[PDB]
Order: sequence, then structure tokens, then C-alpha cells
Amino acid sequence: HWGYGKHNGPEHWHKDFPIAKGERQSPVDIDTHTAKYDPSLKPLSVSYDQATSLRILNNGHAFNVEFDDSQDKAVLKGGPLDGTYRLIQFHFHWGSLDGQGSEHTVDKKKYAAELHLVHWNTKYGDFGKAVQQPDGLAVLGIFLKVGSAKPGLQKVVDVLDSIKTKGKSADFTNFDPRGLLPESLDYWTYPGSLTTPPLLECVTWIVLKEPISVSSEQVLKFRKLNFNGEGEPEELMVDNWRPAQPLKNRQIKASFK
Ligand SMILES: CCOc1ccc(S(N)(=O)=O)cc1
Ligand SMILES: OC[C@H]1O[C@@H](O)[C@H](O)[C@@H](O)[C@@H]1O
Ligand SMILES: OC[C@H]1O[C@H](O)[C@H](O)[C@@H](O)[C@@H]1O
Ligand SMILES: [Zn+2]
Repeated sequence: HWGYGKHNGPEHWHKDFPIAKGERQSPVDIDTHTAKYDPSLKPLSVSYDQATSLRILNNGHAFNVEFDDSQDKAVLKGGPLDGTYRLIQFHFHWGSLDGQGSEHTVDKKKYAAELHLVHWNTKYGDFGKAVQQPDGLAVLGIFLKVGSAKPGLQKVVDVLDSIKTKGKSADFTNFDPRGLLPESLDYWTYPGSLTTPPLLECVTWIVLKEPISVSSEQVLKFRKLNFNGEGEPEELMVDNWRPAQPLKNRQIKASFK
């Protein structure tokens, strides 16, 4: 199955997922000088006050914090988006070392990790139908650098020892994703794809310019997770990021002048 190792990693994915070589793949390098301010972007609205987290799952690639998406409890609107996008899950990508781990890069800079808050367009009824549409998903991406601890991340960090291996899950109710945001909502946006198989070209990417700071101790606990299942030889869950893909016939727009 696909993964991140030498024998099943990003350079192999195209054999089972030929869209890996498609026209709007993610992530990309964000060339900040080329990105253009877009006055047509409306104000971005992150409305997470009524979010209902449910569970945290190690899926063998990352860990997902899952939300109740059976109604508009936590939504993203505005910016480049037409209509309402409902939060379904968040997860991270991270490195073996602080010098790599992000999927998007900024003028080729790699951050230590990247948070993805995944939302689906409610006009399509369900996530599964949304991923058949060219505007089905919106992913809010947030870079992580290593410095001061992020207090709103600590609850996530502290549950990871209970989901060490692939297929383990734990209750994760009453988690507030607002504690993962930076101060500024300045962003870059472009049309792209899922960054993991099936690599579907459904995503409006919204990548915040301001990183959040997390402590070394916090990211070190991400790196204690395992890709493998219980009882199998330990393979640390590190370097679960896809590198930047060709921009092709796309422009990155900036929300800020
Ligand atoms: C069912 C797969 O759902 C996904 C896969 C990848 C992403 S990401 N890494 O592009 O945010 C989101 C949802
Ligand atoms: O033709 C001019 C237009 O070119 C496009 O590629 C840019 O996105 C627009 O901002 C610009 O106004
Ligand atoms: O908010 C997410 C989780 O944080 C901590 O683990 C709490 O002990 C738990 O009750 C809660 O589900
Ligand atoms: Zn992701």
C-alpha cells in the first residue's frame, strides 16, 4: 500500500493513482513575489465556536481529529469560497527533524510541520460526493515552526500515547480547534488536490501566511507515533509529507496587499 518510504512513497504513487501527474496537484511552492494580491477575495470567515470534536484516529499515515459534520457546527466561508464548507477533520504532516515536514513551502522554505483543517462544500451533501467535484473541498493549511509551546495543541499531544499504532482510536470530545490558529488570517490561495492518495483534484487551498509556534517537546511527541500496527516492527511516523509539485497553469493569489 502507499506510504512514505523508499518503496511506496510519493515517487511511486502515480502507478496506482495516475492523477499524481495531473494538472492541479498539491502541495506547491508558494513564490511570495509572484503571488498577486486579489481584491476580489471576500473576507475569510473561520467559524469554529460550535465545533464538536469526536475522536482521534491513527490511520497509518497521520492522525485525524474527527468532527461531527452532520450539521453546520464548524464552517469556513468567504475568501475565495462560494458558499459554506463544513469541517470534517484535521491532521498534520511533519518531519524527522525540524528542518522539514511541511508540504507547502514558502520561497522554498520548509517548515517543521503543517496542519490541514479539511472542509467539504455543503452544496454536495456528503464528503464522498464533494470529492467528485472541482470545488468540493477547502483545506485551511497552517505552518508550524519550533519555538514556544502552543497551549491549544497540548491536549492533542497528550493523547498520542493512546493511539501509537495504526488502527487505534480514542475519544477526543470537547477539543476546540480555535486554539490552533495564528493571530492573522492573511493567506495565499490556489486550486489543487489532496496531498495523499487518491490525490483528487477537488481542493481550494487556503494557506495562512503566519505560522504557529509549537515547542520541540510537542513535535517530538508527534515523532513517537508509529506507521505500523500493534505488534509489528516499529516504523516511526515521521516524514509523512509530499514534496512540492509542478504549478503548471495556476496562479497563487494573496489576500493581503
Ligand atoms: C479520504 C482522504 O481525505 C483527504 C486526504 C488528504 C487530505 S490533505 N492532506 O490534502 O489535507 C485531506 C483529505
Ligand atoms: O489579463 C490580465 C489578468 O491576467 C491574469 O493572469 C491575472 O490573474 C489577473 O490579475 C490580470 O488582471
Ligand atoms: O478535548 C480533547 C480531550 O482532551 C483531553 O484528553 C481530555 O482529558 C479529554 O476529556 C478530551 O476529550
Ligand atoms: Zn494533509
